[PDB]
Amino acid sequence: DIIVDNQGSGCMVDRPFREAIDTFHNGLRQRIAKGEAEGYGPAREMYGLVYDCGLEEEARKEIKLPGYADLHHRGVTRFSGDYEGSAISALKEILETFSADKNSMRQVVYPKATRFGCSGRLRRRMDWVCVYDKKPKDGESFEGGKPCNENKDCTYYKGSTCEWNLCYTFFAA
Ligand SMILES: [Ca+2]
Repeated sequence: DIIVDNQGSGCMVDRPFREAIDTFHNGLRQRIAKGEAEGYGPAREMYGLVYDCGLEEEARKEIKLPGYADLHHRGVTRFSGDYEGSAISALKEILETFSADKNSMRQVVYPKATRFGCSGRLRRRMDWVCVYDKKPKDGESFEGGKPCNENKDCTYYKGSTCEWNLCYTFFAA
């Protein structure tokens, strides 16, 4: 399981923060796909999120003007925390805490999202948002299909590569 990057240089965020948030996201999705994440239910077709520097730049605009991403019909998640130590270890922890927000995690785990980008600002407090290309609806079922072994197994979107039992596509629009 390795990060998949598209773009660019709206990627302003230091690699370790990016990879931390991406591994948190896709680590969870891959487990849910294999039906083996305590609390998330049966196996299903799951797309990996592509890390997208364009969506990271959108996340940047959403931090400095909330409401922006909704205008472009995007999913958004937010997480913050007061902290004192190393910035990076603060974030590792915040994500743990984040991962207990049933509401937030619906966007994080939505099987039909295919790309996202996050951004953060330090104020000690850190604030992050991630922007997602697809936003679920309230009550929308996430179950469906099977975890993929080969490309044929991916059905939600055209031209998907199955890897690490996650489906990837660069064209979901
Ligand atoms: Ca393969």
